[PDB]
Amino acid sequence: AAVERAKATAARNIPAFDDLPVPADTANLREGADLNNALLALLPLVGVWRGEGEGRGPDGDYRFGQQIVVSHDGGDYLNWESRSWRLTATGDYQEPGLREAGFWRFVAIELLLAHSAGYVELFYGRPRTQSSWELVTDALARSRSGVLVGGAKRLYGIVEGGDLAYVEERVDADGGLVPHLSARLSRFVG
Amino acid sequence: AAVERAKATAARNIPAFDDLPVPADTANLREGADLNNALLALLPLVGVWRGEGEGRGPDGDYRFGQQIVVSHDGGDYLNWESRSWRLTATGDYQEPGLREAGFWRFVAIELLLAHSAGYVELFYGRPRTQSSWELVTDALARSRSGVLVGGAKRLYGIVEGGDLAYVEERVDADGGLVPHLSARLSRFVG
Repeated sequence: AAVERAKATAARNIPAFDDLPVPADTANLREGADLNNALLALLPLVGVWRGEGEGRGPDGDYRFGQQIVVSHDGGDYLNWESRSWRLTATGDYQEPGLREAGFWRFVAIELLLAHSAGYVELFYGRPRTQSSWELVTDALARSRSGVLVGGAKRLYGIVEGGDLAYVEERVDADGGLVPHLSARLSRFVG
Repeated sequence: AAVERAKATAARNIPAFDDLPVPADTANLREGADLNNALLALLPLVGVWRGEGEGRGPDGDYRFGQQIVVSHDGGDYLNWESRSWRLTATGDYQEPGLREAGFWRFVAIELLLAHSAGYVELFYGRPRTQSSWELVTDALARSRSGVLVGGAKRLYGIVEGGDLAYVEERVDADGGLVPHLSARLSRFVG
């Protein structure tokens, strides 16, 4: 079953224009531009990931679904996009959730993000193993209508079976990092 | 000829996954989720734009090609991606150029960006007409390996024939805004 799943995802790639003079974005390291040497520590992230997660809100815990797309065009960065959506307690689609887009660079890890909710964020961090990474917020800036937020720590890692798991903690008013989000996503592409 | 071009681009949309519970990203206001009412001032931007531009560098002026993708998923923001590439003086593909990704919001205009070169940027501004917009940098933050840059002013507008044109100025050391980039892009989608 595990060998077949890998075969299925290895045959896929993201939808992309094939008609530009620059390389098409690829989320499958079997296709497209060579991965830049700077990025080898991040190699397991490349792909499309889909699954569900759990968050801690004002009204208790809640469920969400999510897709993360991690691609590259042969440059010294990874393209990153995450889209989430709220699920009811019973697992039904409720409404759209948060979206973010940006880039990973490795040169120490940097994650540069814009958020649809109306702020930008810079994360800095380090690999913990060949397939796990830790990042912490170093800068935040919002637009006038943007949400008010605090710094975070994100821990990402490939877990047994190949899924991408993560935990995001946020700083509380009292300065302590507390649980905020967690998710485990199955590979869909790559 | 102009009616036929509009017909050609109106029949197209961006490559996108069609299998998620959230709406597929659309760069064609004839297809997909309703455009959020907050975004009507920005409506002419939605689409895929392709063309060439000119920049001012250390060694004189240079040419580049560019694609900008402006889409939405029914939320109160536009998705934005720009990819550029250097051209030789004679118009030949030279090497990849800069990439940025983020979101426009309208609620005053906000443009929130991550840049592949290693920084995040917040722009704030205002519509000048139904089809032109002005934005100025309010925040910049870089990663350790990121490029050193200064604030900019961007002016975007739809010009006669329907092309998207823009000018980007940067602040010089002496505090003056000077020409930096300009481009005129034809609609490819929408």
